[PDB]
Amino acid sequence: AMLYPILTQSRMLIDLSGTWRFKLDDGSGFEKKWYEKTLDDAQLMPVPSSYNDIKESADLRDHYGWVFYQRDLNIPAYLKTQRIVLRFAAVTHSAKVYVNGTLLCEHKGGFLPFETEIPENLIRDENLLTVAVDNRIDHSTLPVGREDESNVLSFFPYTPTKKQNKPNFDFFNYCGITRPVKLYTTPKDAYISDITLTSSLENNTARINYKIDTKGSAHTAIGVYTKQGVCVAQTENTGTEGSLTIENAVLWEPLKPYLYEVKISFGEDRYTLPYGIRSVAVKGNKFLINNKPFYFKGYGKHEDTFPAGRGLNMPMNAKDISLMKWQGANSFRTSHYPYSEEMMRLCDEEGIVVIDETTAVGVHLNFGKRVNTFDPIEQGGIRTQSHHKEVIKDLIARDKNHACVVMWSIANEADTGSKGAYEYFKPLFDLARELDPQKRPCTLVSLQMVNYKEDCTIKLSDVFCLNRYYGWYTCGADLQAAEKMCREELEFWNSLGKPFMYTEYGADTVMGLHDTTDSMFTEEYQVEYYKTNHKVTDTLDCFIGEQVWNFADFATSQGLIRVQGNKKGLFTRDRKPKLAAHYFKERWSKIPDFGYKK
Amino acid sequence: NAMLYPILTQSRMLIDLSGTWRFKLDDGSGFEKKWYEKTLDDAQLMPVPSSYNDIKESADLRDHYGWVFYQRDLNIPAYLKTQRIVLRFAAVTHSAKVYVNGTLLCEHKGGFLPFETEIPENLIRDENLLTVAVDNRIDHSTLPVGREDESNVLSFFPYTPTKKQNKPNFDFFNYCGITRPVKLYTTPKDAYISDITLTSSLENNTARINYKIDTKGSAHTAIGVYTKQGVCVAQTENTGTEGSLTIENAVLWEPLKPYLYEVKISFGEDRYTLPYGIRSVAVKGNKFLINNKPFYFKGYGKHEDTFPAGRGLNMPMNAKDISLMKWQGANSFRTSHYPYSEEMMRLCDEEGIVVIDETTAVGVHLNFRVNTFDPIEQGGIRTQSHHKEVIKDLIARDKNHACVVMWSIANEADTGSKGAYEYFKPLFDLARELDPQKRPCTLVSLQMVNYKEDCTIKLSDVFCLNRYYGWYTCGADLQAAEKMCREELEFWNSLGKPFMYTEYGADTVMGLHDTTDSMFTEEYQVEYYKTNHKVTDTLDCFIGEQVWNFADFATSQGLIRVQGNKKGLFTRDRKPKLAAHYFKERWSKIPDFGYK
Ligand SMILES: O=C(O)c1cn(C2CC2)c2cc(N3C=CN([C@@H]4O[C@H](C(=O)O)[C@@H](O)[C@H](O)[C@H]4O)CC3)c(F)cc2c1=O
Ligand SMILES: O=C(O)c1cn(C2CC2)c2cc(N3C=CN([C@@H]4O[C@H](C(=O)O)[C@@H](O)[C@H](O)[C@H]4O)CC3)c(F)cc2c1=O
Repeated sequence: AMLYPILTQSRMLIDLSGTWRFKLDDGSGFEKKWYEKTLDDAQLMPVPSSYNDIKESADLRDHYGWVFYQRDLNIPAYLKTQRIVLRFAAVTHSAKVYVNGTLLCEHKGGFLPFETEIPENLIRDENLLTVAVDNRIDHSTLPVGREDESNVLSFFPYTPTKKQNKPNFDFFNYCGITRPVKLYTTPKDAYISDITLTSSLENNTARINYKIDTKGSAHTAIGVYTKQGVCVAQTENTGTEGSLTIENAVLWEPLKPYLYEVKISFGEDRYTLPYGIRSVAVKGNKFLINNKPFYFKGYGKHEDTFPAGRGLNMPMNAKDISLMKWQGANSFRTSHYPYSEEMMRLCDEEGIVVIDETTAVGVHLNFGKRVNTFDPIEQGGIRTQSHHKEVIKDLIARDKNHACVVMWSIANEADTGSKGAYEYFKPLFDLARELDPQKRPCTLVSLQMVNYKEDCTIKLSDVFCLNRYYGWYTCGADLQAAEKMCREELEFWNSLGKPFMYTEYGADTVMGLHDTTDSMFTEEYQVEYYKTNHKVTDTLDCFIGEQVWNFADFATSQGLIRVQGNKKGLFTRDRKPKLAAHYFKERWSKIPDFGYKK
Repeated sequence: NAMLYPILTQSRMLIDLSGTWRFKLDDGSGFEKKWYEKTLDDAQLMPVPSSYNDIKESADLRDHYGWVFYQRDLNIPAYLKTQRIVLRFAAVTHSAKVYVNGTLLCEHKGGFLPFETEIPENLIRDENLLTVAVDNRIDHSTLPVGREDESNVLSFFPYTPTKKQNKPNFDFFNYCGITRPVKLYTTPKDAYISDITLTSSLENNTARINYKIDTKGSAHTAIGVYTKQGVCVAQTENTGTEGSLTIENAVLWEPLKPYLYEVKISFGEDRYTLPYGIRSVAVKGNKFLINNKPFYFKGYGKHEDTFPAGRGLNMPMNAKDISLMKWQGANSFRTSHYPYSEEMMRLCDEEGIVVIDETTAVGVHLNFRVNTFDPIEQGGIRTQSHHKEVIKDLIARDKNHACVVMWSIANEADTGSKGAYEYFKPLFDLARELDPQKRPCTLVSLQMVNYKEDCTIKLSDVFCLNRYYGWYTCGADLQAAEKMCREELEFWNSLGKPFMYTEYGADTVMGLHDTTDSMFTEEYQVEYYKTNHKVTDTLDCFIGEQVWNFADFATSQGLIRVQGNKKGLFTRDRKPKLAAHYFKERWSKIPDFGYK
């Protein structure tokens, strides 16, 4: 369980972000136990941030292995009366946390939070907090790294100077303490550890079913307040499970959010949770939000800004939401990893719909004998399923109460058209459906493949989410051919009668390149590419959404097809609109959020 | 007045209140209707810390005139009330009124320096609302100065504006809001440290730290000095308020080779740790001496300016900017044209970057017929009183920084006109009185036809010149620029005191090129700098070069501003122009010490 740390009448919240000490591992940092003493001959590194782009050093940017972060932690002794917790919102990719040279916890997985109590007996007058951070990726990590020194994106072979991470995905491997580190407290004896809300609409009355997980013995009380502060439901001494009702409930709607304040108390412990009331259901070829047929308009994003890389950037989060409202979007996907809680909470407050995605990109070993992706671990297949289950558990545990989250994406462009794929994914879908109290739709995001009718998403998903590049990776500069090949395939998907959508489609576009005559990489070609795709999708009644690749240009590994990163953004990396951004502002201004295809 | 940087200690809580706050533009009725007494209704959400102007896509927000209201909930543990509870605002631009529940706690004027207020415990209810009203208006009484007609500082045909707008008397965009973090911190109620003053004495081959510890209440004082590894190298218990400690084996703080001791102070239960670099600064003859060695400034005037936060604290960019300056071979910058965040100052102490620390005094000029320094009752500028408070507050905040080597009293005031000396004499006197280290003081000189009457000559320890030979004069005639540059700078050189460029540059749009001198091109920017250097490299009293600017930055709109000021060596997103590589090469051949 992972409630978002907040300041309450019972909970201290102390942010440890700022300038920390930082040192690259030279192969001896664990042997010489650097975590037992002040880091020596070190740099300084801002926290939170990815550390790859902060300096000017290729050796820093392309480091392979561990680094050590460290700061002093001199906390008031008064807090020893409370329970003291160190919360790491995200550390990419794996972490070992030491206080005063004692290992307190380890974590695997770069994009979900973890915490540990500091034992009171470990706290001195002055303390050292050391975080060791591993950036290595392989066939057992999510995201998947290649183990063969080849590039996912050479014409003549060469021996690399140093060993480097080789991503099996198309985005730069930004690592470090990506999101805030905070110290918080709760009472020692009795405290709230999790909160689970679900809702049901009976005419204009909402029934909110709650389960409040707690530690210790005390009495649980829950209260529901309007934005303006009026109590509208209250029940006392309810224990763990229970329900309550709101008369004339204001529903949470895309672009028209409404959040109630849910105040929980358990003994001395107090926690407030914002909560929007809304329903999600797939019915026929319809994606129903509040029982109305939704049409997705938006993007796959990345958490990517300069110079922090993947690091939390709160002004840019507000800027990006403001740009999506300017453009007329209503939704995005968290490609390809869970985003910060601060973004998710802002989406709840601003009314932006989210497809929440796990970290499972690169689950594909065929993107001295040939190997199948989903062969036995013994026979060389991918080793990600056990961690994949943990990521699903933790993602839903973190984000289950968000009104903005309407669909879970189990993986991006895994090898779903090969043998064994169904056997790998069926337990993960079953896991997602078992653990989400709201029972939201589940999808996997489908790689473009020649044997698309063989994609196991057909057996598993509530919505078929397709990544397709008709006019870019195929039919490049032949948009007539693109239109015919797009129609041939999408008519197949449309004939299945279930809702389907684009979760990626686009064309690399360098701002400032132009031509009136179709030419790839120009601003005009981006627009023509999209016009050609919309000629097809606009005629298909099961096509219920368009999310472009990408919201904005972002950093990737180096390669002959990556023009200083991925250039498929509608916006540049500094959020400036290309021609196609204005095209979509016009297009989305004429398409309603509901009832476009009714 | 005393403004210790808030830190987490054994006796002090530190609660950061940054995040998403509610935000509402005032419509003229915000105070009349007492908006601060309830939740803001029909409000937006705004990140804190940040400037608010560029977060949305609204021109009316960006160009808003007057007040806005920020607000958040503040539900804190009651056991905090056993401590002294303090609300610290690191910066609110330009003026603030702070309310807790219905109650006005404080009001502040000056948009770039911290202020704080105790929260009386009788006011803290179970649930609390914190409201901050922020005024963005500028006039002849604010620093920085706003114009009080419809004039733009940057028009061919006259027109009536749709709405009233601030008219800056300065070349940067009027970014406003809760610029820097808002934090809640605590100290012991009954005995606590209010200020710490440290100075260094290097005479007789013996390095000593002199301390003076300001307290409230009655208790015993102790001070210890610790190396970076944590070895105690001097300590004394039950000490007086003032005293000295000898540091054997002292390592000096040097430009690009920082060393910071940790100075831990105890007073009763209170504990405060202050990083401290030991170094000397002095002007002797025509030399700027750091640790008794002749320094040559290499660097920039900067701005706090990033997209989309505007003036807002951006700590990843701070670290990126220092990395770029070390990559380029710079050793210094000036806080143009306002105090920067404490986070930047502290990072500069850590990284060995030398800082010229400047007040908010830009626009002190009414004639870019009433003269600037006429009597206030005849229309003269009305800033002198606030100018003293800013100097007091700036020195109180930054006095212990080793990186700060020089105070800049104003940028481009009307210092060649009648009355300037009398306006500035008390301010120089004040800065010298208040700085325990007695660092050099200057004002940054506007380019001016009667430069021999610049009152900087009568006041300043270092003459700091803003000159644009080859841009605002002699544009595209660099041979004439060289001659005009040499004529004036030989005058300055003949005075025998240290002098330097604090600004020089040429607007340069990345991607515009020409092998033949053409303004706005990347090549012209290089040639502009080559021409100036042809002259400055021959003048033995010229002890420093700070370009205008480190990076492109936002300004008001006008016919000569190409989406802001384009004189950066880097772009707004920190990419090097041709001239940035030119300077990396040049500054790699110029030593920090002993160039001239
Ligand atoms: O996708 C990859 O990996 C490779 C791709 N291409 C493509 C043709 C670009 C390679 C080409 C190779 N030839 C290399 C040099 N030729 C000269 O070079 C100029 C240029 O290419 O700039 C042309 O303009 C000149 O006309 C021509 O004389 C071109 C072709 C090659 F050896 C390897 C690759 C790859 O490995
Ligand atoms: O349209 C024109 O003809 C002129 C226009 N302007 C104004 C800026 C519109 C002039 C301004 C002059 N001063 C104004 C600012 N001083 C420093 O210059 C930087 C910069 O301007 O780049 C600013 O950013 C720094 O903050 C500031 O310290 C330089 C001297 C001048 F001498 C001549 C002109 C013109 O001639």
